[PDB]
Amino acid sequence: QSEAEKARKELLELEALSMAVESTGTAKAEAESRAEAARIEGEGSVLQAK
Amino acid sequence: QSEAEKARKELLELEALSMAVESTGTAKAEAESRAEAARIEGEGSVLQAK
Repeated sequence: QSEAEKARKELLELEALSMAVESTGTAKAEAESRAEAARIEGEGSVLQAK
Repeated sequence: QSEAEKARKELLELEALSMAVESTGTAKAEAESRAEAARIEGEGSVLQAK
């Protein structure tokens, strides 16, 4: 079980990077889509006010 | 499982870009259509007021 845990430490190291990528991708996508839609609505509202 | 996670990290990297594209496309389309319709209504209302 000591050697099994020595390898399992490395697996748990790699799953950390996988979970980091899988969380930051969802966060970045859902943020940037709403930022782009807000930019479109603002640039529209300038012309609508004119 | 360590090597399987080393490849799964790369798959999770690519799915991030796919999810980013799939979210920003829907956001950009639904924003720009309403911006164009608002432009049409504004340019109409100028002439209607004249």
